[PDB]
Amino acid sequence: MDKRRVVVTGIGAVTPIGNDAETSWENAKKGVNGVAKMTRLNPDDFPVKIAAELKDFDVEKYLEKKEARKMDRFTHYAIASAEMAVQDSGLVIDDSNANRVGVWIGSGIGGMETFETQYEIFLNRGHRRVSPFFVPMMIPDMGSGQVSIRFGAKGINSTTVTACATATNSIGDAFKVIERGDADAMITGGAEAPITKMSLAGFTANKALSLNPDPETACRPFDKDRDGFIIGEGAGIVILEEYEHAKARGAKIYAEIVGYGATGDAYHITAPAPNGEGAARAMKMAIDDAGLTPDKVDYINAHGTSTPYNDEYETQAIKTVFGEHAKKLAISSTKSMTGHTLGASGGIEAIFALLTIRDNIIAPTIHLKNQDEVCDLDYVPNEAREANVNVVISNSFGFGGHNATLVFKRIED
Repeated sequence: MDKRRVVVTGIGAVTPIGNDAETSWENAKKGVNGVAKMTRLNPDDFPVKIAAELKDFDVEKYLEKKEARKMDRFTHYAIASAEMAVQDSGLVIDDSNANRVGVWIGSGIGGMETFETQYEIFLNRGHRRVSPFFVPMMIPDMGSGQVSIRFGAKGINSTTVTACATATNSIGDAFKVIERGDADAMITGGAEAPITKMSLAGFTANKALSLNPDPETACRPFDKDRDGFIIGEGAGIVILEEYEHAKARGAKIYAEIVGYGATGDAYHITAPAPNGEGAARAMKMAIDDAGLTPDKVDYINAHGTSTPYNDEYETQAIKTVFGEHAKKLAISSTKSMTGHTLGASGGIEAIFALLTIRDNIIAPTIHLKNQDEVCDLDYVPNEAREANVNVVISNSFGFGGHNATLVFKRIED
């Protein structure tokens, strides 16, 4: 097995700070806050009053009204992001190569809004009324299913569901498909539309969400006063592509994907393991996969949920893996701006990590005002920073004990 090299040739995203990847990243560098008073639901009806919503997203740029009604919102986001990514990549999928192009897009909770709506119909009007398209619309693999059909991609069509790590695992899994020679390109990432009444009820019952109603201070990763995550929505998709294939067609290359690590806490269903034990192993595995020593990493895009346990445990895991180098590298949580997008977070964040390499500029952790005595590394608080960044990692340490890290490196043939 001669491992193939794999590069990123296309990006696409819809996020609370932009309806395309470039606008999202331009806003990230500017420290734009995507958290605001909730509008998707009536904030009077919930203990949580804020959320990070897509602003003015227009699904009709992608789908006719008839088609869109047959898809949950999370699938709208997957479709729009995949479309922008495929277009961005310039990759042409036709009869000659369709078998070699696959799809690996995850969602953490899938079509929650559809289940709510359809269940209420069931209760009120009975079983006959339930839509023929209920099951497909709700299941988390409908992102992959619809994207495969839309672009004619006939290679592996799969979906990984790992909560917060959903998109990070999905991209790594797609990376491994190409690495072992089983595809030449993969449309991959994650998509989530979790701003629904049941989703909020659940995370609130679990005490996972900050109840701070001030959009200006609620989400503050690594801050001494952080008290829980802020829910967000969106999707991030990349086109992964075998290196020779990309070069042959003259593809633009964002970076090489070089490492994938994934481990389990085996600790608790919602609480992360003390000291970031599992997270540490995931990062170490990812850099080992890339054949890099820890000192090679320049930037970590942190899971950065803004929970008391996560941000501290993640800091501890970083110290564990990077030792003397932990204080030398730079870290940021862009969740400080996008909120926690759940399953889609790894996709959005991989894109930010990639564009950090392109622009040699690191997006800030915003709202970092009160230094935590335990979280004492360099979080690039408040303002963007110019830095020579050649190697980046992106962390997702999700509920369910799912740990995943990806490593990207500046392209050098």
